[PDB]
Amino acid sequence: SVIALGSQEGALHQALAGAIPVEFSSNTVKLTSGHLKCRVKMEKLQLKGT
Amino acid sequence: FNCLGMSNRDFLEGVSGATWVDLVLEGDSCVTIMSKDKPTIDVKMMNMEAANLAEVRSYCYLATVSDLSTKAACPTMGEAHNDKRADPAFVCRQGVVDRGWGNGCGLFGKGSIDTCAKFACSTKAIGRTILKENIKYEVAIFVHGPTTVESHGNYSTQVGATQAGRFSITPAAPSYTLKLGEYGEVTVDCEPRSGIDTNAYYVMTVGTKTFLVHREWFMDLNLPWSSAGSTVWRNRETLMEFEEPHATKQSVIALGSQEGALHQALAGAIPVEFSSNTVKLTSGHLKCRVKMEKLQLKGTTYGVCSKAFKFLGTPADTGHGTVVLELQYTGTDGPCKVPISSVASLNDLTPVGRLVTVNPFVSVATANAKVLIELEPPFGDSYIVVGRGEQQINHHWHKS
Amino acid sequence: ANLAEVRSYCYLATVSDLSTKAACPTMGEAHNDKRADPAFVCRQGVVDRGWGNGCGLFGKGSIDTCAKFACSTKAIGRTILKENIKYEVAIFVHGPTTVE
Amino acid sequence: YYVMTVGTKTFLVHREWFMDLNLPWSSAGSTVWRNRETLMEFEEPHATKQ
Repeated sequence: SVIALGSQEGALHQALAGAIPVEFSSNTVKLTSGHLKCRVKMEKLQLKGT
Repeated sequence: FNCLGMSNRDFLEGVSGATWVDLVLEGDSCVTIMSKDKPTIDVKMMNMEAANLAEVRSYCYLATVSDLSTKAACPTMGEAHNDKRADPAFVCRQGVVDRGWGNGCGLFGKGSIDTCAKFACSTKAIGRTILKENIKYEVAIFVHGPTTVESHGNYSTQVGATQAGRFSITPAAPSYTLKLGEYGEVTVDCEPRSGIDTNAYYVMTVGTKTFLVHREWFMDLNLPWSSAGSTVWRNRETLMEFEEPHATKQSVIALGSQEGALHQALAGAIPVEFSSNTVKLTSGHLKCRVKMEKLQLKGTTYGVCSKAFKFLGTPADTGHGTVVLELQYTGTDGPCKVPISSVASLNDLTPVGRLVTVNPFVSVATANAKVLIELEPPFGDSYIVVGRGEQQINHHWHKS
Repeated sequence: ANLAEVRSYCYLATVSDLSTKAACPTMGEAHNDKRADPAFVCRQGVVDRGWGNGCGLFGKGSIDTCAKFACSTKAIGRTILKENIKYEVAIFVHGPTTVE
Repeated sequence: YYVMTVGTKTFLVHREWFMDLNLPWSSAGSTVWRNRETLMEFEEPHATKQ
C-alpha cells in the first residue's frame, strides 16, 4: 500500500503570522517591506507672503 | 483464518489438565492453542464492524471570503451598523479609521467602521463517535488437522475438510459452539468487552485518511466548526482581514489553508480504515474463553506409516521458535500416522521437540501425498526425523 | 522595475503506480527495475514467508517496492538581491489650503 | 556465516562484518550503489576541472 500522504496545509498556515505577508505579482514584490534613510536638506526652503 | 505465516502469533497451552483456556484476541493477530491429547487450533479475530455511527463536530478548511462590506461612520457620529449583521450571511467586525476633511468627513479624528465577509464551508474535517448493540465480531477458528503447504491457507479447502470455520460474536449472543465434524467442537464465549481502547477516543475523518483522535485534542482545537447543522460557529478563522483600512475597502484575505496544522498531529492519533458507515477496529480487543472439552482427536485408531518419507525442502523459520516443512510419502498404504519427531542426537530414544501439528498423519491412501508440519525444535542443534531404522530420514537444525 | 527562484517545496499527487520486487529467503536482496530512473521512489523491507506463499524455505525474504513522483502545488520561494529598486517619495508644503 | 570470495582466496565471513562494511556494492545486477568510494574528488575546484 502506497498511501499518498495526506496534504495538510496546516503545516504551512500554522506558521503564518511569523512571516510578514506581501503582495506579489508574477515578477514584482512591492516592499512596504523596506525603509529609507534620508537627509532633508532645506536651506533652500523658504517662506512666502511674508 | 489460521495462524501460520502471521507475525502477530501467540502460542498457548491453556493450563495443566485444562479443557478450556482464557484468551485475548485483537485486530490483525492470531493464536495457536495446544492441549494434551487434543488437536491444535488457531483462534483468530478477522473483522470488527458496526453493522451505526454518529457525527459530533466538523472543523473546516475554507473558501468563501469573497463578498465584502464596509459600513462607514464619521467621527462623533457613533458606531457603524452593517446591514449584513441581520443574518450570518457574513461575519462582521468593527474598527476605527483616522479621517476627516481629507476623505469626506466634517471633523477630524476616529470614525467608526463595521465591515463584513461571507461564510460557507468547503472541506469539512468531519469527526464522529463510537458508542460501545451494532458491534459484531468475526472470529475464525482453524484446526491443525492434515494439511499441505498448499491447502494450509485455502479457507475453502479447509472448510470442506471441516478443519476451519468463521462465525460471528455479538453482545446479543457473545458465545458459539463451532462444530468440526469428527473433531468434535470448540465453543468460545468471547466477551465483547474491550478497551482494548475505550470509546473515549473520537473518530477523526480527514478527506480520505480516517484517524482515531483524543476527544480533547479534537474538541479543544482552533478551527471553524459545526455540529449537525448547516450553521457554523467560530468562523473567526476567516482572519487576517483587519488591514485596519479605509471606509472604501477592508481587505478580507482568505486565511491560507495549511493542512500542516492537521498533518503535524498525525502520529499522535492512530490511523483507521473507514467506509462511509463503518469503522473496522483492529481499534478493539476481545477476551475469550476457549472451552474445548468437546474438541477431540481423529484417526487415532490407525497404524503408524511404514514406508519411506522424503523431505521436500529445507525446513523454514516461522520467526516464532518453530519451523515448518512439507513431507512426501512414498507409502502406498492409506491413512497412517506420520512418525516424525525431534531428536537431540541421531538415534536417541526419547524425543525433545514438541510438534505444533500434533498427531500428524497422511490424509489419503493415494501414495505420494504431502504433509505439512510445524514443530518447535529445541534450542541449539537438533535433528528432525521421520520413520525409523533404515527407512528413517533426518535433517539437522539449530535454534538460537 | 528582476527576482530569482531558490527552492520549491511541494504538496503532492502522483502516488498511483506501484511495484514490489520480491525475493525469497536466503535469495538475497530484491532489486526493482524501477530503480534505474527517478521514475519511482524505492524502499526495501522484509516479509515473513515460505511455503504458505510460494517460497521454499521459511523466514525473512527481501522486498524492494517503488512508487512514482511528480509535483502538484509547488510552494515556490525566491530571493531579493539588494539596480532595479526605485523609490517614490512625495513631498507636500503646508502652504495655504482648505479642508477640501 | 556468509561466503566471502576474494580473487582466489575464498573465506567464510560473518553476515554483518560483510554486509555492514564500507565499499561499493551490487546484488545480482550490473547496477552499482554507494559508489561514493569514488572519493577524494572535492579538491573544491574551479569550474574548469574538478
